[PDB]
Amino acid sequence: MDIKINDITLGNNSPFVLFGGINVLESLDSTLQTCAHYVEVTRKLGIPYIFKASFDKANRSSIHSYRGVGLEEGLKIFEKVKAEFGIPVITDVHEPHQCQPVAEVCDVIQLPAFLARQTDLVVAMAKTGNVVNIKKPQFLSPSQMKNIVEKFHEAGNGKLILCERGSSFGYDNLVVDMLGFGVMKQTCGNLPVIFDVTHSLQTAQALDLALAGMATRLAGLFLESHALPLHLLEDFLIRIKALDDLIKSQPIL
Amino acid sequence: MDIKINDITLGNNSPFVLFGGINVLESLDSTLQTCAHYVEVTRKLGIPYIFKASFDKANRSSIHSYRGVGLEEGLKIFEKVKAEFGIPVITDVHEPHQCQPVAEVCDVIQLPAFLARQTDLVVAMAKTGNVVNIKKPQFLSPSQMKNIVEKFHEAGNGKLILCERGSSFGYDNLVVDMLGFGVMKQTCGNLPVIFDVTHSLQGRRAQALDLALAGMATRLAGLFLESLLEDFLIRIKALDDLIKSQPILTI
Amino acid sequence: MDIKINDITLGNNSPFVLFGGINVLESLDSTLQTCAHYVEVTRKLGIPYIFKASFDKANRSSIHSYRGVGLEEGLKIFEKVKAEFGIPVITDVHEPHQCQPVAEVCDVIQLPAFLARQTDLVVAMAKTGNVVNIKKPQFLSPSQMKNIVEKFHEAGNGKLILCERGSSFGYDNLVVDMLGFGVMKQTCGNLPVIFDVTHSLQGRRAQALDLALAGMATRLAGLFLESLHLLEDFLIRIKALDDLIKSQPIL
Amino acid sequence: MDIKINDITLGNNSPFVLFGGINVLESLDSTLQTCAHYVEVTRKLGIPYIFKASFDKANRSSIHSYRGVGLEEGLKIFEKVKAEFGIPVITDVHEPHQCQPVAEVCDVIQLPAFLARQTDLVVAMAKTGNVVNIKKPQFLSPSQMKNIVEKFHEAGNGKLILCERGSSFGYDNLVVDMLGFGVMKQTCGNLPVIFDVTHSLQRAQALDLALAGMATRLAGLFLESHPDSALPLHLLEDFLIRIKALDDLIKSQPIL
Ligand SMILES: [Cl-]
Ligand SMILES: [Cl-]
Ligand SMILES: [Cl-]
Ligand SMILES: [Cl-]
Ligand SMILES: [Cl-]
Ligand code: NA
Repeated sequence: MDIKINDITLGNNSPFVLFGGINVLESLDSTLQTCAHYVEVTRKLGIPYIFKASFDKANRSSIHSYRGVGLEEGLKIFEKVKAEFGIPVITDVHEPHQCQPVAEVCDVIQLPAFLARQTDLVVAMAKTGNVVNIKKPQFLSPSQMKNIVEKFHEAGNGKLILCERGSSFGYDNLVVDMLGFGVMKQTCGNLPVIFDVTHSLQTAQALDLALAGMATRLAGLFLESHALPLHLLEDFLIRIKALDDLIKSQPIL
Repeated sequence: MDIKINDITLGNNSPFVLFGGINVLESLDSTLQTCAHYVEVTRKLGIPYIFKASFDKANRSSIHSYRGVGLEEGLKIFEKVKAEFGIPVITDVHEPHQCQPVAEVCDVIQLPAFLARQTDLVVAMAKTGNVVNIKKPQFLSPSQMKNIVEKFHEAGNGKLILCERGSSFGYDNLVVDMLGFGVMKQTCGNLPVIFDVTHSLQGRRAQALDLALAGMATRLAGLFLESLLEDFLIRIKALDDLIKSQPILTI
Repeated sequence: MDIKINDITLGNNSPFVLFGGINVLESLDSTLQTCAHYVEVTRKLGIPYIFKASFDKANRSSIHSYRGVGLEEGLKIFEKVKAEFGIPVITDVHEPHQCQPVAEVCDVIQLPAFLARQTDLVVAMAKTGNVVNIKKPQFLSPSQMKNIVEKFHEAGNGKLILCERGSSFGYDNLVVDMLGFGVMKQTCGNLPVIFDVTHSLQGRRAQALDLALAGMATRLAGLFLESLHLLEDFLIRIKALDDLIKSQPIL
Repeated sequence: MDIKINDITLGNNSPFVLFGGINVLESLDSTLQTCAHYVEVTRKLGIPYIFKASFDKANRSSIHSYRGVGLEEGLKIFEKVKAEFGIPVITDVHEPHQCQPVAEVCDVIQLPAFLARQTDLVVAMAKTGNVVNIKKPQFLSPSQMKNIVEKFHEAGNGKLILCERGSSFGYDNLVVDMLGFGVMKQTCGNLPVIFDVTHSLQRAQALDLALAGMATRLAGLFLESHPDSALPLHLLEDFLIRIKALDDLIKSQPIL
């Protein structure tokens, strides 16, 4: 199943879509600057692009840690990103009441991995009618992703993206099961599957891991820069596009 | 560090406390009925008991599974349980705004494992000043509990219980690391540690018994059941009495 | 099923047997010194005791590294231990050809965890007719122990002990699944199950104590270990817990 | 670091080498027919090819399932394969005494993963001076491979290949950590790294896993087929076409 996001066709047999951006919104000017680098690089490379950022870091290690600009500022910054660049955007939501107002602005709304079993958040997200990015919890097997998809379907929203971010591997370490992509395709109605390489690394390896995941034939790549050094983005993406073009050119089977 | 909960002393050197009850509150009649059975068994063996139920469960098996009776009626039911049986109670909260009114009634407030990192909820819970049960995520190592504890401390509350529920072991399976209890005690200032055996298992009674006995062998403040019962508790109490009556290793 | 080893009765509803000694045999006199200590401690505590040692270090730090006394002298040393102390002994074997000569001297022959699938070693060990300790591989599920037991049974030996030594938990780490003990009993015909706490352990004295206590809480035939008076402090506590558990009827 | 195996160059920057064959040597004529198919397909696609089989499978499903033709007959069969097709061969050894006779015939000798820390076998293998394929144990981290390599180096052999076969993931299951390839390259002096996809499993799965691995820039791919977890022999060509496509792309771009 493909999903149209404005003029972008997102699908597991379509050219890969870059979901790219930053950890958290910090100011308008820094956001616009970073986003302009992404747009410029992806435009020239011919890669469909969706800008990513959180408006709030809800689970930092200290109650005093900087959390980003917050929701009201955040949606103001997103509105300007959309106006200036004409691209879709994606952000995460942490509380049910945030969903509809966030969804008025942000094209794709994201269910954080920790909150996949917050059933009222699922319901509130589904009710917006927006495209949804479901972050696969590190504690959830690829065959059980269907359980989350089921909930969204029962709540009336079938515009769902499945986002790999690694699986718990002993303590304080993650492993990406390259077979999980295919399991998710087979068991969740071939919904778009994307790969968050950035959060998968938590514990030069970013390129190798990204290439490996995209070799399994995926709708998109999800990443953050500062995270990849921003100036390496073009060279990084040249590689990814080379591999994606090759895989997508091969008949399935 | 011990925590007084009404007449109960909760601590890793104290007789173990049983936490148990029902999944979600339906009605006063239904609640008092189940609570009465736990109360009768625990009173028969002299085991301290805290009744558990959810008034509004956000982590449900299905979208339309009953969440519980809700805040207003749920707290009335809890008030009744406390009055009738003279026991403390425990309930989970998932909304920051719910922490304060819940804390007027519920002796212990529980932080769901999936929300254990959610700063706004932690702060809202801390600010109640109530005893808090921190459920350890299956994806967090025991040495990361100190960070959650630290956030409660920042927000002004040190009346904290750490609750083991298992750790992710490949796909689907949970394993309980018996060494994790000690790691939590050493890094978190010997706070009360309790063992959620029921959720550690995601026949079944025989499994639960072995696992409960193994955990309680490590010297724990409590045992947590979302869950015959007399036979089980006799065995737990026997082991717990033996263990707690011996001094900790000499240094 | 119980196994008689001289006058020791080994089984899951009998008083636990200690399997203890040293990593690798180095010299007769240090061997006799160490064995003397275990014998003295276990005797005065009333615990049956089997002395353990390897005649060879199969995985060595360097290709030049020590290695141990080797089979020839190793068996000399075991002969003297048995003569001096009148106790049974246990050693591991790594090559099928070693099995019959080692079994002439050593009461229990041990299948190393990493060789548990070496079918020729399995067969060679079974052919000796000796008591066999099967070390559970750290990759193998407890239910799959029945496959190794089956091979020993087809090869004509049912005098088998199953030995827990932890399961792989991410990289460079082990966890002991306390539910595995019961699975092995249920699926392998209640053969004796013992717990290698030493190798399960990927301050640390209290870790080993907690872990041993948790395992022995599941009702086991024995404990396998290596070593101010820490052995007796440890064993006093293990014995007290084992005595309790073995006095309760099986549920 | 590259290794020359007859006229094949094996290395992490070279066109991938296929290490392909069967589980257990059972026979002469069937072995030759299977090998002939591997040869025909690999020659058609221009892919360097090394035939694989065990003559003595020590890890068996039952105590009396056939171990294989054994040392002397196995080596005779390998000699015939080499004579008939002009290709190198690879086999495994489980005992120090087997090392010399096997190394005299076989172009690569393989250290079984479960034996990879057995110092006596490591030394006996090293001292052959033969090219060695070291299977990474499923219970061993990628950063620990340098310790096996060190032991080979101490015994005088540096012609070493490191072979991924997955890591233990919960019970009775494996996952392939795609980051481990790079860890092994960086910590083990960029020795050739190869990927045993067959034993990493437990197929469209085989193809996905193989492509993911080869995307990380590897010296070779290790697999088994069945003449009628092993790939169907008649689908070999389609499979290798897809692998070759990705390998040729990756290898044609400079490392970033
Ligand atoms: Cl994110
Ligand atoms: Cl997660
Ligand atoms: Cl959890
Ligand atoms: Cl092989
Ligand atoms: Cl292995
Ligand atoms: Na050779």
